[PDB]
Amino acid sequence: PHEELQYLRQLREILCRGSDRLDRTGIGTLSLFGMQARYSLRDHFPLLTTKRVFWRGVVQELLWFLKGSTDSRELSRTGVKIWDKNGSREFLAGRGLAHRREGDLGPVYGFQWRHFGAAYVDADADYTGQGFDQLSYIVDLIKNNPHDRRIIMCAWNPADLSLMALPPCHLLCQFYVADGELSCQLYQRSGDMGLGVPFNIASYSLLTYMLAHVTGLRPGEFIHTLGDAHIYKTHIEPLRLQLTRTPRPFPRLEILRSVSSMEEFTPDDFRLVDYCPHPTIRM
Amino acid sequence: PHEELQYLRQLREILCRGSDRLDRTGIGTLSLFGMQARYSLRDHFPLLTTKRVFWRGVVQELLWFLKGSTDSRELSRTGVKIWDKNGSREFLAGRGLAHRREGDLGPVYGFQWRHFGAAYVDADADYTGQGFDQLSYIVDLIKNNPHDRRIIMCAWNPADLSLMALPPCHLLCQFYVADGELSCQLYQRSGDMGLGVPFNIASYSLLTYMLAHVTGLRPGEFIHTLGDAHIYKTHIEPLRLQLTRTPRPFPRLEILRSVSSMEEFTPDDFRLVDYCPHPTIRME
Repeated sequence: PHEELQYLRQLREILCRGSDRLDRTGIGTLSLFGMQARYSLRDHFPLLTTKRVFWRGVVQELLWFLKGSTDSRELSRTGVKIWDKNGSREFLAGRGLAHRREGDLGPVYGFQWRHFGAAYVDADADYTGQGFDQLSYIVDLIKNNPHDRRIIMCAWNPADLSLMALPPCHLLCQFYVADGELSCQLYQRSGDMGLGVPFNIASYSLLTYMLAHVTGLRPGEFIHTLGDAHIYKTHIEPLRLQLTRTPRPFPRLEILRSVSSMEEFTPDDFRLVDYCPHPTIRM
Repeated sequence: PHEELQYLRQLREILCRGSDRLDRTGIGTLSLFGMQARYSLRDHFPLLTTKRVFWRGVVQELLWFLKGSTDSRELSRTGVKIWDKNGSREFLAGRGLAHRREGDLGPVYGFQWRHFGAAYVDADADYTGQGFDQLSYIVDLIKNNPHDRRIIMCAWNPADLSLMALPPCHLLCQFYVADGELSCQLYQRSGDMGLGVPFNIASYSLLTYMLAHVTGLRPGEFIHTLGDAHIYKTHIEPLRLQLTRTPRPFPRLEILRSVSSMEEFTPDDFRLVDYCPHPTIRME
């Protein structure tokens, strides 16, 4: 069976028996708690096909985080605008962080991944040698102690939450090596099933391809674990449309160059082969 | 189907198609990566029955960590010795922590839960007001913002790993409120299927009962998610024995008085009703 049917079955389950809840800000969702799906990375790349996923954004966003940036303006300069709302002075003001220049997202993914536990100043500060470099940590383990059970990169630092533009939805990823293959499990505390989750699956599957490439392994499996899996009520109609569509064969992902470090990738290193999605769906 | 069959199925799957791998310890395991099981908490308590689980240790250990302790001697004094080997001066020296007094585990669960991000000194230091109190954080959300999607307690701080007697296997728990019920998901990076996982299920199910009680909710479900789920090769024969056993109906758990704060529970407050397990299975 097509692995995309896991995601579609998750949508169906939430629509059928999801709890209807309002939060303190007055917005309603349907949700279920606790889900898991598995996507093979071996012969294909799991970029969903029942709608067109924003691959250009997936790639630029991940490279942006990997270099430790917390500046939405540097992502925006690449042509990808998905963090620009969160980096705006008016958004930051709304957060209670008015003391900032446009673009300064606070200690979000890039900072946590490369400098966990360091003292955040701003998005222009030099944090070289400060904090715990989780990316270097996991690359070393995959290379030199691949069977280790602590190959973890974590983005959740509760002491830093009040400084973040947004708290991370992707709390941590764990990696696993067996029989020459690298697998990844993501724990996602909150899954916006309509707008986010297809993009999220692509992000961590890409991360796994990159890590496998750098470490001389082949991609194995991506295990997607969800906490609060939800559908915003305004997304139900477009998702009803999506659910009428039959999945097409997943594309393949090729890496065009020998790359020795997780920091040396560029967007043009990635060749996506035979991606033929159904049309974009605006949620 | 009896919910304990999930755990037994996971054992069978690991034995059948688990990867045979050695660690840096040289000790071999069979393992699989990525599992999930669900245990209802509404009408029973999922204390496993195909072997006798150490309930008294479950209760004492959880209460010890909730109060923020990192002192294995404080647990030992209650009569529960499960952390004594890790808190011994011998083990700690083996870890490169030879300056520690006996019992000083470093910034393990108790410290992370109550003082995340604070600078660890030793097990005797007063950390009042230091770090992020995640226990107070989640209790406040469950009470006042129950549909929030950030009800999380996390024990993984990579910056503190070198100071810990042992790295935590239980990385985080997330809570969820619906229909007057409190549910919990545990992300466990490493599951010792033989010695640890039945005990682990009980720990976080108990935590969920306690939280539900303090916040005026009923317990819902416990969702157990595993990363590296493994069987130690020295555990193969005792687990093959366990697999020949049929689960008995789960016990029930009663809380015997009104408790208004997580820090106020004592082991006196819990009554396990109709626990009828198969005999204890010892494992190396």
